[PDB]
Amino acid sequence: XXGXXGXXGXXGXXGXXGXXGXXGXXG
Amino acid sequence: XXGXXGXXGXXGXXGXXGXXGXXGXXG
Amino acid sequence: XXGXXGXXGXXGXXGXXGXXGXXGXXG
Repeated sequence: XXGXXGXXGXXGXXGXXGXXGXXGXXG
Repeated sequence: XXGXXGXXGXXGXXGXXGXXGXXGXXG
Repeated sequence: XXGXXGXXGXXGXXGXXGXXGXXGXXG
């Protein structure tokens, strides 16, 4: 019995940043 | 024995972008 | 055997935005 499972993990991290932009124009 | 674990992984990526914005007005 | 792994995952998303700014002044 037992065995199986394992694998997966990794990926994760990244995200964040985004937002800002807009303004400009005028002058 | 052994077995279990696995799963997880996925996600990650994204981030970056952001910043910029401001300026505009006057003229 | 097998077992272990798993974990990681999550994060991602964000990015986008940025750009714009600049312009303004004059008038």
